Amino acid sequence: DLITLEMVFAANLNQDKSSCEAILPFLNEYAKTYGMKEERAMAHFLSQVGHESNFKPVSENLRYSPKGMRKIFGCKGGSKNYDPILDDAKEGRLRPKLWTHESDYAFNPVALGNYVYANRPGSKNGDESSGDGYKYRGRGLIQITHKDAYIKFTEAHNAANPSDQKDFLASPDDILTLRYATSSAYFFWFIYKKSFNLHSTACTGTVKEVTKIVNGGYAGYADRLKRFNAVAAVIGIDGARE
Repeated sequence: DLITLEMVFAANLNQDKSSCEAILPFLNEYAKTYGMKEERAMAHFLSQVGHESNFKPVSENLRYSPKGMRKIFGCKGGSKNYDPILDDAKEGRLRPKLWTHESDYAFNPVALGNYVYANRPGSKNGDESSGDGYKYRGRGLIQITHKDAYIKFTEAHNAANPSDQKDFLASPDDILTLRYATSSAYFFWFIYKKSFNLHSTACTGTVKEVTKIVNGGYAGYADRLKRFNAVAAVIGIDGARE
């Protein structure tokens, strides 16, 4: 194989061996069909996937308390503008129904997701009554979210795996299976972020630079680097100081 159990276990910080064993065949199947051949890129991929997911598929949790949903989804400019003391937005309520229609959205993942992800720019989600917001919530290993990602994953997975045609608009929960969570990770890597040259950057770049593309930021940077070096060691590749 291109990916051994020891690489996956190392990317998983030597935890949950059986989760690593369960996902190993899909990891190898889709590295072949999507074209993961380069070893330094693979070490970045395993370390980024391991940090995001620990190789277990995850679905976004949209069950929030009243204050919790206001903090994360209610304020213009995001949570940085939540005033905990006032339970209010510092620079304007972006989603005012989280205040006036509190009981409709708190602890109601379907209603909340349909409201807070409605009409998101670039996302192809329709309005609150379309059901797009909850339906295309985050799923996978590196989570993909919103209608646009599920369109693009459908086309990308079918292009790379023509003998296993799927429709993740019709069946979005399949991304919670190990098989299509793994396919979606490779789609993220090679297709979804192609315009940022994620794969190229992993080939000759830095953990920090890979992290910037994957995360849109530097969240969990130190842990992603720790995982990469552990993978580099098992492979025989130079580690990374950055």
